[PDB]
Amino acid sequence: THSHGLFKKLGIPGPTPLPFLGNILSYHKGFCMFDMECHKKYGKVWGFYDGQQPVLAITDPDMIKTVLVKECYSVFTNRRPFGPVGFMKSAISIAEDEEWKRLRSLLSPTFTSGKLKEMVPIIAQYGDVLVRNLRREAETGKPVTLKDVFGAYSMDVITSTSFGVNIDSLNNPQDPFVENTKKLDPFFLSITVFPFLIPILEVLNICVFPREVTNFLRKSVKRMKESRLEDDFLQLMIDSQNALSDLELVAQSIIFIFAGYETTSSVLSFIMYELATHPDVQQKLQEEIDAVLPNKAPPTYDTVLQMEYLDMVVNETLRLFPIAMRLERVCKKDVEINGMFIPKGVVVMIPSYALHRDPKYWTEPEKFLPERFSKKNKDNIDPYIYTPFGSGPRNCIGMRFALMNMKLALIRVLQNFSFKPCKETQIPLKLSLGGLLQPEKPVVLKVESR
Ligand code: HEM
Ligand SMILES: CC(C)c1nc(CN(C)C(=O)N[C@@H](C(=O)N[C@@H](C)CC[C@H](C)NC(=O)OCc2cncs2)C(C)C)cs1
Ligand SMILES: CC(C)c1nc(CN(C)C(=O)N[C@@H](C(=O)N[C@@H](C)CC[C@H](C)NC(=O)OCc2cncs2)C(C)C)cs1
Repeated sequence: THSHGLFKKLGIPGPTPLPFLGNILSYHKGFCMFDMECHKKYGKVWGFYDGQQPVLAITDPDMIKTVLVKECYSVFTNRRPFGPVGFMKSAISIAEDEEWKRLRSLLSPTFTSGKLKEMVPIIAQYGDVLVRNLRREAETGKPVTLKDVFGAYSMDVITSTSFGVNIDSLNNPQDPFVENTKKLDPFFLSITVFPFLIPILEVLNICVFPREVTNFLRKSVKRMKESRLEDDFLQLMIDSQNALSDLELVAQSIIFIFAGYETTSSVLSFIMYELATHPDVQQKLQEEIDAVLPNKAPPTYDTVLQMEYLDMVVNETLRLFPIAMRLERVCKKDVEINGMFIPKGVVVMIPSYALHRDPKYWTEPEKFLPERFSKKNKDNIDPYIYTPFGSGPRNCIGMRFALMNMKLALIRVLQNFSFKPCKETQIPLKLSLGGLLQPEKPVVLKVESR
């Protein structure tokens, strides 16, 4: 509590904290409404308390670039330590300082022109299977849960690539793999307040995903490595096992497996929601696709980057729904950035969801307006207000892979389907309150052959 004076003594505005809890009860809205409202109410910069942890929100495009780009290596290197993680301490996105840079540059040779282009023929094989699955159940003519169908696609595409293991989640509605992956939670509430508990859970072996999902992979990612040793990602980590170790290999894998599944299916669900409620945009895209890939022609690496309107659509959706509600860097030593002292131990927070919807930088910002991304308007958009993939050395390592993957899936779907809203379809869309940005009710849409 003694810490609740920090932003008072520093002269920084904010909702005043309750003992122990901090500003926690404000998240009853949801982490996105809280932030939005705080922006409006306190202007450019403010402080709040995650239980006992001070978090300084910043909005200045300059000050943002300083902490994300210019001052990353020296002072803003790490994210918040977030729960009981155990061996997942070694995962890239969870690692800190030295073990990070090592892991980061050991893995960033993975998503590069070369690699990407090499993943295309494999990923585009599961585009074809997405078309099939959609068609079998458009016959039904009954609302389709996009997330399901997108999920199974997402699934097949990461495994098959980063490893080289086609797992066929698609001829298989029934699946030994996805079960383990995806698994009003008072658990993160009790830690996010009381972090003095955290080392206790570590000793007890209690981890944020059971000795069921990991004990699965422990041996399973062990499984995918072994058969290989006879006659990419899984590859490049074996370059380093001659210095990437046993569980270090497995922990990168889970981080990838998750990101590549969960994020990729949510955005693609959100986009199709958009296209369906904006049939004009859906048409314009379906033309561009048809103009670029004529005769139902299969999408390729170079044809994807040719597609300007598609990129506009992806971007505009990501403006409205940035699956990561905020970016964060823990300040590791005292600092004076753009005339603002920030004490050691503060968590600096960039509120991506809110800035993406700010009057100041977006005219009619609730409206889905892909045209705000055309070559004409493109350059009037600050790269520190628009941050769906974060920025600087700790940005999203999977960006390029994510975009192309989504687009490949978008292309084939549109080059053979139309999507309209029906009864169950939630209009307008309502985001769920929790950690990740999700639609509270699933995206269900009617699908028709072309
Ligand atoms: C559209 C889907 C995706 C969105 C919106 C997205 C967004 C992000 C954002 C905003 C960050 C944090 C940037 C920062 O903190 O400065 C991030 C970090 C990261 N993402 Fe992505 N991401 C997506 C897909 C992926 C994919 C496909 C992978 C890899 C397969 C991936 C792996 C990572 C990793 C490892 C980090 C931590 C990087 C580090 O600390 O070095 N995410 N993601
Ligand atoms: C307790 C039992 C019933 C279960 N709860 C769940 C909840 N669930 C679906 C889930 O996997 N969430 C878990 C979880 O780890 N959630 C938090 C901490 C995620 C952290 C944040 C949101 N990061 C994050 O994932 O950002 C997305 C990315 C962008 N680029 C690469 S990844 C937790 C609640 C088990 C599944 S099974
Ligand atoms: C706590 C209460 C309010 C609840 N929230 C939820 C939902 N929730 C926590 C959630 O959105 N979880 C989602 C989720 O993020 N999944 C988990 C598995 C991600 C865990 C991974 C290992 N997190 C992780 O470490 O990502 C690294 C990054 C952090 N920031 C940018 S990248 C899940 C539905 C896919 C259910 S109950």
